[PDB]
Amino acid sequence: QEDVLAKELEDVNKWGLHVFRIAELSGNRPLTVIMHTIFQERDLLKTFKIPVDTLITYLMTLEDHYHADVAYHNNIHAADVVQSTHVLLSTPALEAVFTDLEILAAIFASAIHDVDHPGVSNQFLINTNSELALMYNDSSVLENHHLAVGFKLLQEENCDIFQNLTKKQRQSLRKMVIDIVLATDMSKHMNLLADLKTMVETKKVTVLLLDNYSDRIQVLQNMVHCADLSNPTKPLQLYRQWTDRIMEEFFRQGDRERERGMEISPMCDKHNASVEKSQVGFIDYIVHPLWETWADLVHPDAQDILDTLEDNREWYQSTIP
Ligand SMILES: COc1ccc([C@H]2CNC(=O)C2)cc1OC1CCCC1
Ligand SMILES: [Mg+2]
Ligand SMILES: [Zn+2]
Repeated sequence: QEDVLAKELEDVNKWGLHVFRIAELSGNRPLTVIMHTIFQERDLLKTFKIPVDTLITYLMTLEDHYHADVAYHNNIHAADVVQSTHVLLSTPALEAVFTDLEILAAIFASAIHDVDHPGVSNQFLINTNSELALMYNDSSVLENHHLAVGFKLLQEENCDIFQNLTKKQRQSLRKMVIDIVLATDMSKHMNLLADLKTMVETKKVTVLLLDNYSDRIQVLQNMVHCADLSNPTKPLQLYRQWTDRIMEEFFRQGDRERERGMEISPMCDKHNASVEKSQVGFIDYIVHPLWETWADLVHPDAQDILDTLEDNREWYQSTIP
């Protein structure tokens, strides 16, 4: 079983990694093994003097805080976003662009980006006067929570993976991670995309030229947001599994709403839903506009990813008539 897991992990640098198989082969530890593999591949343990035992202790602890009974926003999704970010970071157009600390920040942010997710949306938490919404004043409720949990867990016994970073490095990484995870709030999508389009239009090359730090964090924010919204760009057998999972989570939220006498949110009514039309709409209005813009920034590095997205859109559309 360990040999079979080792075989699947050879594809860690490839779009379309069999992440569900890795989750099963690792004994429900996809986040831990994928993060460990990526840290080794990028030589991050040596660069930041991270003890291996500390890294594993932190990762297992973090993974434990993803909920086992939430269909989509679980440790498998975290592992997938981590691995997807890892691939985007290695795009030829961005070679030598980011510092080792910026790379560490992006991968760490991806790992913690949805930790302790309850399987319901920010709007649901707000509308139900939840403890989380009261704590966070209705603003990036989940995302603020994911960050607080991810950082707080570093303080557990033998969990501080940043113990050998300088004070300056820890301060910088903390700010970058906060800026990145907050950008995963799906209410910020339109502003994030508008800013990304402006960067494409004012692009300078010779490899992308991002001498300014404010431009670099903006690229990392969009990168992680792309990874978060990468399901429809993956091979169809993976994409369909992600669709099944998000719909299960949405339908469960709708059951909670219906039990409370609340109006059922869009796409959350199992008795009145069109999964296929909803995926086509999701791609057309959100995912394709985002990915076409990313592809333009790194042209032509992401062409195969965009082609797959387009093929998947056509497939889902073809099932409707
Ligand atoms: C695989 O699909 C999806 C994958 C990811 C998301 C993110 C944005 N909202 C979330 O809760 C997470 C939505 C999806 O589809 C939604 C729109 C159509 C139905 C669900
Ligand atoms: Mg999220
Ligand atoms: Zn996510």
